[PDB]
Amino acid sequence: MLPHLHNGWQVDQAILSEEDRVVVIRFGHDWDPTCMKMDEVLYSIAEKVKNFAVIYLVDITEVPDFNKMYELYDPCTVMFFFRNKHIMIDLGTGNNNKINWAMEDKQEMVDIIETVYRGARKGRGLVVSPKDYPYPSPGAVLRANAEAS
Repeated sequence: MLPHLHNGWQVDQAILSEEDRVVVIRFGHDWDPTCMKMDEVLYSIAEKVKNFAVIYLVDITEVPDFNKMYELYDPCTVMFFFRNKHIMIDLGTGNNNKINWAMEDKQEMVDIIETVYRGARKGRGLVVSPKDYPYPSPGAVLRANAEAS
């Protein structure tokens, strides 16, 4: 049920074409153990958050274009975008550019996505969750990869 993006241009397309919702990207692999648990969460909340978030899965072997600049060295990575801008998060712990761990509670993810939506709609480049628990647009990364070669 969750859509997959099979090329770098599709990732950019997915991100460029949403004006009203957070784009949530899961960078990893369907067959990675951490991603299986994470995709379970994402899949089971996708309807709950349809009004303000859309969720895509990206295989970073099939689509490795962002591996370097988004530093996708973890097996499972979730990133948030809004109106073509990467959105940073302050959860209290962990990374600030991505969620690179398997996230147990379904409700936490829904809460984080809502936080991103709220904050990003107000023009904020970093949002801070009410609870305590570089990275340019995909277009720019694609461009930079052209220059290097």
